Amino acid sequence: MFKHIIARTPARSLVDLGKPDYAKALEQHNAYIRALQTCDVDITLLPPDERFPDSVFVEDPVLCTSRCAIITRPGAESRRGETEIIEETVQRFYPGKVERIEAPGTVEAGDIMMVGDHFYIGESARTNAEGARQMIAILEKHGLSGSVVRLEKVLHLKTGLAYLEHNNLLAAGEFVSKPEFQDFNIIEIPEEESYAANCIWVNERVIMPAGYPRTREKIARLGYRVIEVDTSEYRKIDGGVSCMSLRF
Ligand SMILES: *c1ccnc(CO)c1
Repeated sequence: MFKHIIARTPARSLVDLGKPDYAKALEQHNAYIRALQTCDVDITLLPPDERFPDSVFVEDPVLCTSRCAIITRPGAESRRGETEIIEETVQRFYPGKVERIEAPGTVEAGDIMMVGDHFYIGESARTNAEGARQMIAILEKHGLSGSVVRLEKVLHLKTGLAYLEHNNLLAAGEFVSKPEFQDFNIIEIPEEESYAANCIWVNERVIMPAGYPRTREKIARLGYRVIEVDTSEYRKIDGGVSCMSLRF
């Protein structure tokens, strides 16, 4: 289970299915935090940084494992500098246990799904081959393991996948019939609620976007305490609940 959460207040420059309204987005992020506030974890909420409109999505700049933290290197050049404004926080939680991705390799942790000590890395336009290769090398160095998953009609691996532990895996789109995931209790996500495929397990609680009944029902019947939070302003920019925090 998890003990720590890291998140970052969204910047006003975030606004630059429509553009997000700052005030509205600020409230949804607050509700997101408050929900996490009930999951028996502490929350380290970082200050907004107007220089990085997308810095609110702290999932990408780093991959926090149980044995080490790995500073990534975003594909988006405008997000690349987000690793430097989070290094110190990571350092404080992982003294002498920090690793990193070096150029020309690129990695965004949003393309990585943790399942026990194995990590599935989606090779995308944001995470190149060299990036995934480096990550896998570091993981296998610390007794962990990793493998690459080619993605076709998806930007981030975690956009259509979410492991909820106990072998339960929410899958949408191209992921439902992939050989690598055939052994998981796959819960297919209807194309109509494909957004809800992005959910986060947090100490037996499952925080999901508000407005997706079928999936919600499915998760509830599985034995999870469901907590739904409205993240409609973040949907407008391909952001889900897994994107807005680091969990370890
Ligand atoms: C989560 C955070 C940022 N971006 C995405 C989709 O690219 C998901």
